[PDB]
Amino acid sequence: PGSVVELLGKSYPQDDHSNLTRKVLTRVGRNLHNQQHHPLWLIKERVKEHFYKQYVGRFGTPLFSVYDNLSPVVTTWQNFDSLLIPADHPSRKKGDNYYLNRTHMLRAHTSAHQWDLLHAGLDAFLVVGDVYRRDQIDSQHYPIFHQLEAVRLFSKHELFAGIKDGESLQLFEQSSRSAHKQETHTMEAVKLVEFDLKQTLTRLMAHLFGDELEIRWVDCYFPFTHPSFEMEINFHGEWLEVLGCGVMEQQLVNSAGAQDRIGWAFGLGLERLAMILYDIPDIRLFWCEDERFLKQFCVSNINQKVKFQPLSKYPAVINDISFWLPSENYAENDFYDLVRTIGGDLVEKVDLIDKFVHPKTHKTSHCYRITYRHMERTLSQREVRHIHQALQEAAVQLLGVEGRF
Ligand SMILES: N[C@@H](Cc1cccc(O)c1)C(=O)O
Repeated sequence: PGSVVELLGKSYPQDDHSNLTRKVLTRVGRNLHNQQHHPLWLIKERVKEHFYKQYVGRFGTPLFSVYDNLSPVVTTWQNFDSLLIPADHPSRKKGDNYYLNRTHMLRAHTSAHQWDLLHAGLDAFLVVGDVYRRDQIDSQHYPIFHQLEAVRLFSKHELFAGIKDGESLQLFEQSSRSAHKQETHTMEAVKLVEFDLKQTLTRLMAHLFGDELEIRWVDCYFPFTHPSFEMEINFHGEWLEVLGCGVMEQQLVNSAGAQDRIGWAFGLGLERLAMILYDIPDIRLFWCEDERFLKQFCVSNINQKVKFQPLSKYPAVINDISFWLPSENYAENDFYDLVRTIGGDLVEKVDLIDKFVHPKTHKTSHCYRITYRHMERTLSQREVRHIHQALQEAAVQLLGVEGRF
């Protein structure tokens, strides 16, 4: 680690929270979602088209202003507080986030920009960006991914525009929160906003995958919406969630300066959708510069349905690695970072196969299985060996583990 961190021309005093690895710094600024012909970019464009064309189609729909080049550096106030996330909420753990320090971090979700954009008076906007999270390692997790956010506000008169005695209906009231609504909302209002959310997302999803796909709404919870849903798509026989969404917490919308609006919001994972839409097997492919992959996304128009042709799958080399955790100083995600650093994209997955306490010493023992498998070629036993030992050493030097091997 170190003393100061310097990012995009700015300086961050380091502290008890800071945990940014250099490997990750190097991805910042890369902006794949603004990269012409990259699948993430393509999805972004297609989503953008849907809203503009949905903005011409009907007098209802507003203009969504699009922000796809905001800096991923934000304050914990933006990323958490402004979205009502309690101080003790697990999503804040040092072990799950990349903190430049106590006050700044790499945003963990594009929702970190809602308050700012809404405070700026906006009513409908999209945000698209690289987000950052310390998580596990497998073909479906990567420390960096991309999200597309959408917020849409409604005025009273707009929401109830199409009815008889309309203006006698309201957005607000003071009842109690239930499973179906916030305390300061009318069920009349919540029902129409929720309908609008689902319909938009459904039309959109249907734009992207045609009238073929199986979706389902799932009731869930987020501190910044209520009610909230995850939308799942069935793919390869499994219900995968591809987005979060719901009716915006009114205190959020009020603290931004629009106490007269009711809104929905959603956040969708670009990679997660891309992998389903194009049958892309491993998240790592988004970052490889192999033409066998990238070329397949060069199309004349963003609607020219691409036919993703899987690359060959190469053989893996598997190596276990065990060791003793420092005396109460350790995070599983610490190790996964070290594996990202040393093994880079050579690593396909890391499983924590074994854990146990030694009676005599009270020390704890972790054993992990590392699957080395390169997306573009056969890995030689020799190269894996070297990498694996380097990992072994590094583990000891940096993580203060005792090489049990
Ligand atoms: N920010 C959440 C997804 C989400 C949920 C609800 C509303 C949003 O606008 C976005 C996440 O990253 O998981």
